[PDB]
Amino acid sequence: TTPIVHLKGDANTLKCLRYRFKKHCTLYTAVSSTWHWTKSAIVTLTYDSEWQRDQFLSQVKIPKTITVSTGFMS
Amino acid sequence: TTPIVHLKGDANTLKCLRYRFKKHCTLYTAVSSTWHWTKSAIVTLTYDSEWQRDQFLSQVKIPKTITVSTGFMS
Repeated sequence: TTPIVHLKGDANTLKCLRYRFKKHCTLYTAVSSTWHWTKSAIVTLTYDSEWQRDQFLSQVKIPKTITVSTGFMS
Repeated sequence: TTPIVHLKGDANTLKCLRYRFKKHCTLYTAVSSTWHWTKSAIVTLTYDSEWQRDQFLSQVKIPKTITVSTGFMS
C-alpha cells in the first residue's frame, strides 16, 4: 500500500539527514523520530508512491555508512 | 523479506503492550522503542516469517484502540 524506507545507522548522522531532508519536504509523506530495537539507530520514511520514493532517493545524498532498506506497509 | 507490524496509538498503551509482549518473546524477532512522525505513537515489530507474525497476533490481545498494520521490509 504505502512504500516505506528505513535508514539505519548513527543517530547523529540520521539527525543530520532529517535536517537535510527538510530541503526536499515534498519528496516524502512523513519522516519519523529516531528509534531503535528495544545498537544502531533507525528512521522511517513514508511515501505517496514508489515513484516519489525513488525521486527522493535520487535527490538526497545518503552516506555509505547509512543502510537504506525499502519495504511497504498497508 | 522480513514481515513487520506497526502498532499505532496511545504511547502508554504501547508501553503496556511491550511489557505484555515480553511474555511471548519467542513470537517475534524484535520490538522497537516508541516513535512518532516528526500525533499518535508507533511501535514496530519484526518477525522471522509470516507464520510467526500470525502466531504472535493470534496469541497477544491487542486493544481495539490500537491500530495494527502489516507490511514487509527487505
